[PDB]
Amino acid sequence: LIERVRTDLYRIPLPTRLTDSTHGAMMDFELITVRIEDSDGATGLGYTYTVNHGGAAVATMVDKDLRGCLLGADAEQIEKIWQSMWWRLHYAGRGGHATSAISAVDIALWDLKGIRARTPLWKLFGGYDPVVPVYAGGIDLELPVADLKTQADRFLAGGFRAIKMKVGRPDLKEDVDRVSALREHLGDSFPLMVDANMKWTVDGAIRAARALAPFDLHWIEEPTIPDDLVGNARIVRESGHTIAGGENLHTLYDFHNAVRAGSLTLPEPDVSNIGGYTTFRKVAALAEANNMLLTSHGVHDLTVHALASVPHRTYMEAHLHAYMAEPMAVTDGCVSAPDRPGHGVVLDFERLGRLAV
Amino acid sequence: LIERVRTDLYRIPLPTRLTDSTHGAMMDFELITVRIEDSDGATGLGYTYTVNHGGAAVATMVDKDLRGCLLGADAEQIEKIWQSMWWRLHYAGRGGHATSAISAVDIALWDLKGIRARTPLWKLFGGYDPVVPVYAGGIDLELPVADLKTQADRFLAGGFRAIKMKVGRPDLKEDVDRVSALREHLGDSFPLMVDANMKWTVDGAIRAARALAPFDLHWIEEPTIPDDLVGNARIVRESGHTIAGGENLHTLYDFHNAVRAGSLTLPEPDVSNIGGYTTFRKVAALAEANNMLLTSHGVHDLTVHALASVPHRTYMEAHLHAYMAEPMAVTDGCVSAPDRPGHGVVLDFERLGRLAV
Amino acid sequence: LIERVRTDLYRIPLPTRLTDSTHGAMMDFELITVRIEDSDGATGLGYTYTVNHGGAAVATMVDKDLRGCLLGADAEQIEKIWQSMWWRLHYAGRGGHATSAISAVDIALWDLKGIRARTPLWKLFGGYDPVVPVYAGGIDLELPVADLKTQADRFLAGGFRAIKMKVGRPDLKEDVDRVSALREHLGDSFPLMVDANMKWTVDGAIRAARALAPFDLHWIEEPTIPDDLVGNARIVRESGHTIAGGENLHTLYDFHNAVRAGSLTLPEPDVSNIGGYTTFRKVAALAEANNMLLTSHGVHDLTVHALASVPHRTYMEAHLHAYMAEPMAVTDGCVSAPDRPGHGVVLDFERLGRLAV
Amino acid sequence: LIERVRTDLYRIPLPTRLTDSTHGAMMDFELITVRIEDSDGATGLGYTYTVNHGGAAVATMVDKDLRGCLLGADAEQIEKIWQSMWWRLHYAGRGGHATSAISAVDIALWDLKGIRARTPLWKLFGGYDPVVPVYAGGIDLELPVADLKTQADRFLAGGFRAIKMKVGRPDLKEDVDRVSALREHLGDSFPLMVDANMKWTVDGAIRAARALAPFDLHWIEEPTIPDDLVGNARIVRESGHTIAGGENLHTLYDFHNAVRAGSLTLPEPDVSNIGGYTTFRKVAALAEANNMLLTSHGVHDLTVHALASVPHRTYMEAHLHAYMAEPMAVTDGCVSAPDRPGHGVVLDFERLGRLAV
Amino acid sequence: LIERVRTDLYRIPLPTRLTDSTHGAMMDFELITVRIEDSDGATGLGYTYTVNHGGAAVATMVDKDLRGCLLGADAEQIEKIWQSMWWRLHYAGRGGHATSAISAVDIALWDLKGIRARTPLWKLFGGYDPVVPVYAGGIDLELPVADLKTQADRFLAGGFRAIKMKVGRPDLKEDVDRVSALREHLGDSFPLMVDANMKWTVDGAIRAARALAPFDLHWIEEPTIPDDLVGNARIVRESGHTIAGGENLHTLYDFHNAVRAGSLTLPEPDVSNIGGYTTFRKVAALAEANNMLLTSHGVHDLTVHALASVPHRTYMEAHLHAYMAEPMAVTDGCVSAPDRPGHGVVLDFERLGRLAV
Ligand SMILES: [Mg+2]
Ligand SMILES: [Mg+2]
Ligand SMILES: [Mg+2]
Ligand SMILES: [Mg+2]
Ligand SMILES: [Mg+2]
Repeated sequence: LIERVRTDLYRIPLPTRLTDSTHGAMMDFELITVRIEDSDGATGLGYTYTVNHGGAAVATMVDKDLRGCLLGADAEQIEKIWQSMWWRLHYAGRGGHATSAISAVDIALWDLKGIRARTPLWKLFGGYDPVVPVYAGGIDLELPVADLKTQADRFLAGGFRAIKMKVGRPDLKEDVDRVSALREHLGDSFPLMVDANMKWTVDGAIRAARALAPFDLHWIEEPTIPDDLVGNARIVRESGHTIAGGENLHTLYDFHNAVRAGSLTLPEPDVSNIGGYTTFRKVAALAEANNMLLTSHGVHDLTVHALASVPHRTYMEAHLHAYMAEPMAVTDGCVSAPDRPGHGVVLDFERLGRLAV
Repeated sequence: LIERVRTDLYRIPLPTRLTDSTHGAMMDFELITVRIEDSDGATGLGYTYTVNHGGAAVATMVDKDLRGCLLGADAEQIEKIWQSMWWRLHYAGRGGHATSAISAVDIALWDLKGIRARTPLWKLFGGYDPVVPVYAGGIDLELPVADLKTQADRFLAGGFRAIKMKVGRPDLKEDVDRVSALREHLGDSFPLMVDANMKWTVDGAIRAARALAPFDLHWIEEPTIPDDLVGNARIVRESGHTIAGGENLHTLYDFHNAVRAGSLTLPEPDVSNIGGYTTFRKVAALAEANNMLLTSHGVHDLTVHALASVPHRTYMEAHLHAYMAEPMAVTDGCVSAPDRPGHGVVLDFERLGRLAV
Repeated sequence: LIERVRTDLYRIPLPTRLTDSTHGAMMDFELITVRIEDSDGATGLGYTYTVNHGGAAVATMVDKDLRGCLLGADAEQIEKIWQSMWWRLHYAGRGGHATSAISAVDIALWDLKGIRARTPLWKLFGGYDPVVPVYAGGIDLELPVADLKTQADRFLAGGFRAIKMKVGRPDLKEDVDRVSALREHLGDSFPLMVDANMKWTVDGAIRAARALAPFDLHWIEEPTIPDDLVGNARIVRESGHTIAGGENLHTLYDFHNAVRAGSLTLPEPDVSNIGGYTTFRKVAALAEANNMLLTSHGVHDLTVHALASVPHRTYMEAHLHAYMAEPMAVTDGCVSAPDRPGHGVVLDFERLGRLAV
Repeated sequence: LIERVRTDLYRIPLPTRLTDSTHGAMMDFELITVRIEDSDGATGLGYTYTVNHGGAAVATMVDKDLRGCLLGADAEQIEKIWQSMWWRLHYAGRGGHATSAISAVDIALWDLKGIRARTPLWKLFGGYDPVVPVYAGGIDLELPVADLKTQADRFLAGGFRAIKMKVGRPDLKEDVDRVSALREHLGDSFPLMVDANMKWTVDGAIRAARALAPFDLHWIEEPTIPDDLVGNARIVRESGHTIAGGENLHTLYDFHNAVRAGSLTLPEPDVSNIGGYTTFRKVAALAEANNMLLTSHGVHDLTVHALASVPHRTYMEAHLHAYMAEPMAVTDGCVSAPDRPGHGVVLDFERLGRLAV
Repeated sequence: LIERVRTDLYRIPLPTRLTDSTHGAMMDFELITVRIEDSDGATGLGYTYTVNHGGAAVATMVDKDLRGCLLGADAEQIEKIWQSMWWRLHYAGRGGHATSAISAVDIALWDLKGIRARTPLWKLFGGYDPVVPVYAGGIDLELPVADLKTQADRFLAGGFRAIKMKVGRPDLKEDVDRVSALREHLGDSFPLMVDANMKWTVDGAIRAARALAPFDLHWIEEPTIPDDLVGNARIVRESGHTIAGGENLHTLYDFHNAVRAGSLTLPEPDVSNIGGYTTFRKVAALAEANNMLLTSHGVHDLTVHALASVPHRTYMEAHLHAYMAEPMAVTDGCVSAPDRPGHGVVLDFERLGRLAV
């Protein structure tokens, strides 16, 4: 039984003005943490985030809407609780910010079950390989070419052996020069992927694909908006590239629609908005049945457990490490999921209070 | 230019007995009102609502996330404001409660543009016919048959010449009897429609359609969950009934998916969650293009102007009046869009004040 | 209420040299103007046109077939009037010249509603951005290469930063050279588009696309006849170009067919033949739903308000000004929708009087 | 680490000569048990079965082929071990008896992880509801009508509130009489399903569907052979019944093909041949994404844990209970998954030695 | 009538160096031989094999599960025996190793029918051309480039005029160089084919095809896993190569699925796992109907009769001879089906005796 539910909202400012083709200027993201305590004193940690806005909304959803489905409920019945939450925020929801709220709670619940069973999540899930390959995702669209190469250098220095840069400049010519620059800087066999962050039109995306073909990019992420199934399927049929998407899909059905329609070739769910580990693994299954690999977006410290428990995973995005007790370190291109009970992530809530809103 | 944005949340208490198949019992809905004031001092009224939960979150999005797109902006550029609000709440959004927040703002912006043009919105939208036909939607699933008939007479007494009743009782035999009763009670020629509120499985919905076919129901609403395009299309090919849906669809794309796949035969958008008049009208256009009629869900006071401006509308659902000054009356099965500037809705903020949270 | 409807036909003389691939040489277009007056004395201006023939017939439909739906009718119910005119000319109609007649009336009705609301139409439609980007469409197929470049400079001189040229010369080798010349002349970064005016066969259009791909054309317009849904869709899958079309589509259904089949990638409706603003806006909604941009054909003076009210517009074609009072100027590649009540177009009926037939 | 792997084969004779439309005469099924012991003394139990033949083959596969992938391996990495097993028996396998062998081992591995974590599997998986609805499946095709009704009586007496009888007699007339008899014996609202065990041709199956329509059967199982995707999809489109299948599908891909093709409406995997709990949950996810319910075939004492951890489960088949320590009892139509660590199934291996082959 | 059925298992030791992308290193294959004797004393020889594992299980199915369908049965009714063996091993079978067991029996039954008719099988099947063209399939992935060329010359030295090499090295750059080398080495006009053994992902396979296109490979075999119909069909539309597959398909239905979906362009059945000659011929018929050529995998000694009896055969794979009496020789790129009664294969059971397990 759940006896306590603490929801907290923090505004974590960023070290650099990270920027892209649509989200604009990221100067601070909103962190929402959820701590669930059972009748035995154990406390599971869960959390999600937004960029610039929507944070207070998510936190309010957990604190005012979901709480009533948690207090007094058996915390070991996660699937049961998930459905009850899905239905509580269904009216006017069924997607949107409500899924982020749910994801945070869901993550907390699994953390709790992992602690109780005295075993890491990647094992609780079944367990494949705790060593997960990674890549660094820069939010460098406005970063000058030279600064691009520099950042590239630090990523390498930091153990990363695969990099993703932003694209979607007004003039495709500028993207072609920058991508060309890093392909020469990084070298022929270096895994380099791009993310247009929904910036292109269907025709534009395909046009950009022909132009970037020479550089053998590992993949193109979110060429256009995610909602257009027909357009994305067209971009898949015509761009001769791996098409990654999923960070903006928020339900199992969105992934199901995309996969069935073939509007993406590489599923990229975000455990913190897809519905937690619960829905993430379901999406993972969908991918496996469709003979596709599986990558991820955000909170890799939490995500490492999911990918360590699936056989078809590939380069995980591992761009808050300051507030963490023992954050994972990247070695020769990979990370290792810890073996502590649960997900093993511990946040310095004392130092965080400094940033509460 | 916009100089003021006032957001208020109200807990309107709902009588017992209001129940359906999946949401459970309607305790109380939460009204999120948005009043906008521009340089010249005119104010526009817009509002949305939720059943049971999510209200505080809706209000939070407007007051905290959207206000920044309103204050200081030219209120005459509704479309511009619409797109900027869609993008401000896009991360973790792109659907969900955020579209309800957006609708509220949109609706108030149109009201303001109408107030300024000194014309009712139905005329400002184009102008078809201000006399819109209606029906009464009962939230009566757990309502004893006898009472159901009593409710029927009360609706006829109120001027309604079309009635919808809930279905989806655990055992199909119960729905058949109740439906037979009202059919028997109203006479076969009286438009009777049923709402399942997503209660049935695909097979179950098809199985229920065979069972109800004898009664010649005008339509079956939300036979199963809305997310299932394939399943809902199967229900369309096999049930021999008009299939209504759309109250739970929250983007123009959802409607595009549903229509393109033929997963429904009659689009039922809700102006207060679909994106306000702005998006509602774009959905109406899709329905016209596809040779479909157009119905609606909720806040008929605001919606009347929408359907009074499109040629293919049909029975509007018109089940909060105590708080209004000049609520439309139901006469001979129709209502009439008032000709006052804007949508013509006036709320008693004094009496509502007593219910703020 | 409508009390007057004045229909006039004018033979505006067109200079030699204006030529394309299938229509031959532009001798003179025929302007059909419709001025409507209501009870209060306000007048609304609407108009359409044809190239070479059909003018007298267009005028005849309005003056003889439609006047009966106008005189005595409430001019504020545009949508109602629209549907009744569609049906009055439905037998042997349902498309064709009759939609041009209908557009003329529709356009004047909107102008009247704008005049009455004391607001420019772009704001009355919603309001996005009054600064609409443009391009110059040359009717220059038989124009010597040299002259073609001279025409180019004249367009830059006029403020245009995007240019369309005709293609479809009997021998593909001619189109390639000419296109290479202007590409060479304008610089690769300058938006250059080509219009074939339905000249090519399906195979030929695909064959021409391979040939022109080197020049990175912004788009290819009407590669073959518009009636061929299957063929046009094949051109879309195989040509690697943005495919523009719609000037010859005369109903919302035509646009629905084309979009649903993906027989074009960029809808190009003509407000004066598609059904006026009423239908134009419904087509815009289809384009938005399908994640497509929206361009246009003809009478940019009237069209500017349409595209200035939709979020996905793109370069508007803005090639009759001598007869206008305050014609928009082209500045830095854009034009600006005037803020005068209605569409703001004023014609010199004195000077036009000299050309009546 | 796995230190021991014991494979045993038993011929469990049946209490009655159970019979059906294709498998013929079942006088004894082959039980294959697998006991995996780790470096801590814990022992996980896993098992599968065949009917009449194939037993020695499966056992041989575990003992001679899979053992080498088990001895010395970390037993906590189940996903890792599954893939290695899938690949070890891939050549000439990739389906078939190899999946049964793998399922037995897989089940053992999860049992082991459940014991180690001191928690029942239905909870380890996430946990939905330990109370799972059930139905009794008779292998009564040759059973006289009177004996049919009698058996029906014992099932009721035994707590079952849903029954499945065999169909697929040479003359559809005999099936229609028997089904008619039990529908009258059991009553109108009694859940009665049929299983043709692949006996009908596509046309025959559809013909039989029309004939059995009057009796409102809960579902028709395996109308034709499972391999025919096109034919089954046709039976689904035309029989107006829930179509259950899956017991003969042996890989995630088979289920994926069926679901995508719509050749079945209710997935029915058998945890003991699909690949264990590992693949069973993946199939479960596929079903959830496709808005389908989920049922099962065989070994319900093991299966109860899977269905207790999914939200979309329905009537579980719960037709060896003699050799079990504390077999579950059916109460008012449902069973309850035990809370002992692992799956909680304990076999009397001493008494079983009596039946070893 | 059948009076004897002798099943033997042999561990034939395989040299080091034999390696591919997914199976790893070929240690040793397991030969399962089946000798059948009828009333008149004639004996028919049939056999199958596995790589590394599954052998003992194959033998067990024949010896224990199938013998009951052979002894006492009329050996002249091959089709009858075929269907009864398919059904005896259907539970938990319907594919997998069981089809290999069935093939062994089937092959021996045909041999016996040929021995009795005193005619080679190729003539008994119809009779097309006994001179079947061939190619050499190297199991050479980890083989140094230099050695690869050396292997090439050895194949030319052996009479082969077509060569297949393995691909799927972790880094695509390695496959390109090696392929370039052999292309360079053999001359562009020499048929060179590559086998990936299911190593690539759908995107990867398409990416590899672009890379290898310069070399004009005769075909690409098993680009990804065979179970993925959708993915394999995508590889077909996008790779511009002949796509070979079928060695891992174990039923006529698998081939039907693949063909119907166009998930491969060239069917490659293996007579020893597809179901023997009986099923092999039915697969050939599907290939003829679909205007496809037909190739093969494994035991060319037995297969030669199949392809020598069909009109659309192409290069047969002809990489166990030491154990044969009169092994066909490779001359000028072809082999010739012997005209001895049956398949004409004779094994040295003395020398094989030394390898039984
Ligand atoms: Mg991204
Ligand atoms: Mg409803
Ligand atoms: Mg044109
Ligand atoms: Mg069954
Ligand atoms: Mg091969």
